[PDB]
Amino acid sequence: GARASVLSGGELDKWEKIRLRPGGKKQYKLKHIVWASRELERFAVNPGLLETSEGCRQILGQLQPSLQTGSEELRSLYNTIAVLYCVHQRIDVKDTKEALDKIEEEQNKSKKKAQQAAADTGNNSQVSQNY
Repeated sequence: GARASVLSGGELDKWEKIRLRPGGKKQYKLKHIVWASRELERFAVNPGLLETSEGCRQILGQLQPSLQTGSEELRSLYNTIAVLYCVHQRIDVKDTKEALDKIEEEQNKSKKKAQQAAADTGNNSQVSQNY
């Protein structure tokens, strides 16, 4: 994967400063971005969007609701992209854990604007209990 860089000289240094795990000590590497960039192309999405914070925000917004039935490929993508998006918004995370949660807080304020469907719902969906 080498169609076009995604992170800048500055973001690159901050990208390698992001830990993959909460307790682990393994930082992030291009292998993680390059992989996603070559993945989006398979999801009918151009890798030229990852270069812009707006592109990611839009990509994640699609996988978010797909997390329910998203194969491993979807998981790795969301997690990875999540860490990248944070960088584009000049946000420094402690790990792939605090990064995923951080994106939930910044989006929470947005969901409040479109929380008309969540409430006053009238459609009993299938209920499960298998963890």
